[PDB]
Amino acid sequence: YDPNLKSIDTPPAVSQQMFNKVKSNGLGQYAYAKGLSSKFIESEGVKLHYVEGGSKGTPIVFIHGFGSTWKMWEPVMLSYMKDHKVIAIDLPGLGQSGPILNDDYSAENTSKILIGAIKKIAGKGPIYYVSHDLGNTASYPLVANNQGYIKKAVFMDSPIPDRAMFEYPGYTADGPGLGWHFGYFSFGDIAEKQIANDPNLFFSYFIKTYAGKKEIFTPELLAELIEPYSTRDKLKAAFGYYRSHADSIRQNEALLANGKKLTIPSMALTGQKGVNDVLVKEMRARFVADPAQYTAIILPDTGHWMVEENAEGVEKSLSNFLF
Amino acid sequence: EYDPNLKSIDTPPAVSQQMFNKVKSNGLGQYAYAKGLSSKFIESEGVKLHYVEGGSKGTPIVFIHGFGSTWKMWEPVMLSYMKDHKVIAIDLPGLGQSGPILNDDYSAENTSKILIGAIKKIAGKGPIYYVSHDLGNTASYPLVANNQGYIKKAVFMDSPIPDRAMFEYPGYTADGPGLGWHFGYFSFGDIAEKQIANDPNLFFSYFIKTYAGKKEIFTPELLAELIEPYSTRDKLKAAFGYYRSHADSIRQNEALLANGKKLTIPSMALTGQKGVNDVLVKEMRARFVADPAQYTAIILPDTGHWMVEENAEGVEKSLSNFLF
Repeated sequence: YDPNLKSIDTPPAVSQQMFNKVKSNGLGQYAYAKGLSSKFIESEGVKLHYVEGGSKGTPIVFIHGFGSTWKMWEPVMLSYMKDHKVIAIDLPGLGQSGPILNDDYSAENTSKILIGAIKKIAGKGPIYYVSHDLGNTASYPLVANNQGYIKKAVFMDSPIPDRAMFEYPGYTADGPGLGWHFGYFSFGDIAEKQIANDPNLFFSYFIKTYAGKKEIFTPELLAELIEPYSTRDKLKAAFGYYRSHADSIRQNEALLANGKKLTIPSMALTGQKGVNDVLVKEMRARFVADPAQYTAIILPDTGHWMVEENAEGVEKSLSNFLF
Repeated sequence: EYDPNLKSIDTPPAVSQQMFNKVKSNGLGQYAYAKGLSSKFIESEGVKLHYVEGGSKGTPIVFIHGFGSTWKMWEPVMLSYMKDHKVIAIDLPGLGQSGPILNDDYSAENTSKILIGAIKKIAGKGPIYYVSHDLGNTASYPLVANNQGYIKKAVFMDSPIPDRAMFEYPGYTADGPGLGWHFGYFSFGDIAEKQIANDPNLFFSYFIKTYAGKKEIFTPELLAELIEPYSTRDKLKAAFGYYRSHADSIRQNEALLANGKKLTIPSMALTGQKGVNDVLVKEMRARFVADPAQYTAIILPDTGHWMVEENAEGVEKSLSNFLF
C-alpha cells in the first residue's frame, strides 16, 4: 500500500475512448508480435483464446492472472521461441476466452478446462508449466494431477489457494492488507458493477499499488492493460475466481490431505515489492514433497507485475530453473 | 450474515438521487425527529456537531451511532427512555449533520476529545450512561476509559473496539467475504469514496442488507432514508477517515489497555447473532474488563448488525436490565 499514491481524475468517457482506440488499432491484448500466432480452441464447452510461437523443444505453457491476459508473457515467449514451443492461454472468461456459464471458477473446474486444451495444443509432452496471480488459483489440481506430463512447474507471486486464504488480514499496520481484495471481489456483484463504472480509476490505482516500479505504468500502458477488464462480462468472470476461492481452497486442501504434493521440481518466483514471501513460505511448508526439488527466488525492487517490471529477472530465473 | 444469493439493485443512480432529494425536502430520515425530541448543534474543538435530545430528569444516556447510521438509529430507544431519562444522540464528527475533522484525524483519541467536550455541555456534570454502536466503538474507547466515574456504565454494540486483532480479521472466509475486508477497502486510497459516490444506493442497499438478519425490514424507502446521509463525497470521505485512522486508534487503545486503563466500571457487549456476533463479546472479556463480575455479554438471536432496526425490543430489554 502507498499512502501517497493519488487516484486519477480522468472522465470515464475519456477512458472509454482510450479503451476503444486500443481495441480498434489491435493494440494490447490484440497485438501479436512477429513469430506469434493467435488462436482459439474449445475445451469442455468453453472457447479459449491462446497465443503460440516456436515449434521444437519442450513446450512451455504460460497462464496469466488478474489484471493480465496472455499478453503479460509476450516478452518471455519471444525470448524462448527459437528454442521452445511457447503457449500462453487466456484464463476461462478473461482476455479473449469465453465465460464459464455456471460460474464454477474453482481450481478443479478451471484445471479440467485447461488440461484438455493444453493436451491438444502442446501434444504428448512432457511440458513445463508457468503460472502467475489467478493462474495459481486456476492451476494447482492441473499440476498436482498431471505430474510427469508436467515436468516442472513455476508459480509466481500470488499464493496458491489454501487454508491461509481464509486468514490473510483485510487491514494491517501498513494499511490495506493482502486479504481485503479477496473479500471485495467476492462481495455480491458489487466490484463488477462499481469497477465497470470506471475501470481506469480502479485499475490505475490497483495496478500501481502492487507495482514496485510504478513509472512503467504510463496511462497508455494502463489503457492497454485495463481494456480487457473494461466491461461487466469480463469483470464478472474475473470475480468468479474470487467467488470460487472457498471451493478452490477446499479442493486444494483435499489434494494435500490425500498426499498430492508436488514431487516434480517446482519454483516460487515472487516480487519483493509484490506479495513477496507468502507464496515462498507456503509452497515450502505445504506443497513440496522434497525441499531439494524446490527453488525460491524473490526478485528485489520488483512488484507484482513481474514481467512488466523485471522481464530480464523473470526470464533469467525461469531459464535457470527450467533449462 | 453474508448470503451469496442476495441481489444488488439495478435502480439508475439518477432515480436514486431523486429518492435522496425527496428524503431531504420532506424532512424524512435523519431530518425527522419525533415529538419530545429537539435537533440542535454544538461546537466542540472547532467541529460543529449535530445532536438530538429529549427528556430532562434522570441519569442522562448518550448514544453514539456508527457507519451506515446517524443519531436516527437510536430514536425508538430514545423515545422509550425519555420519560425517565435525559437522552442524547450525537452525529459522529463528519457524519450525519455533523461537520468534518479538517485534518483528517479520525483516530479514537481525537474523536473522543471532540465528543467529550460536547457531552459535558449537553449532558451536564454527570454521571451518565454511554451507549455506542459500530464506528461509535472506534470513536469512543479513550472517552470511556479516560472518564470512568463521569461515565457510570458503558455499552458497546456489535462491532469490535479497535485493537491488535483488527490487524488480523480475515478478508475472506469459508462463508464468503470476511469481517476484515471492509477495513481494507475503506482505507484503500480514496477509491471507496469515489466508487460509492457514483452510486450510493447500489453499494449501501447491498451492504446494509448483507449485515442484516431481518432483511425484509429494509424497504427501498427505508434504505433511501439510511443512505441519503452517505450520498455525497464529503460524507463518504469523513466516514472512510475513521477507517484510514484505524491503525492510529489501535495504537491508542492498546496503549490505554497497557497502562491499566481497562474498564473498571460495569460494561456490556451487546451484539447480534447474525451480525458481528461473538467477536466483541470475546474481545471485551479477554482484554477490556478489569473485573469479569462487572461485565455483561448479550448476543441477540436472529438479529443482524442493525440491532435497533431489527430488534428494538431486544436492545431495550438488554440496556434496561444492564443500565437500570
